[PDB]
Amino acid sequence: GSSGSSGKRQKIHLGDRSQKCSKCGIIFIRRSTLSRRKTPMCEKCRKDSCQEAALNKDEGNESGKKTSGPSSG
Ligand SMILES: [Zn+2]
Repeated sequence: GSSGSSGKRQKIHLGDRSQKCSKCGIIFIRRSTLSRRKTPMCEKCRKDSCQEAALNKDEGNESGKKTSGPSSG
């Protein structure tokens, strides 16, 4: 550990995409998502979609978002 040449390796990009949530009001990065609600919700809130009615959670089903090409083999 020692002071060397001025910091060169810099990979800092702009930060606009960042959107302010409406439910909680946290700062997050809006990413590709299937338009469902007409409001800026952060990943955190999104999870609380309030859909899971039954106490159960998952009995052998891994919810996967649309991906390039179907799933076959
Ligand atoms: Zn939120």
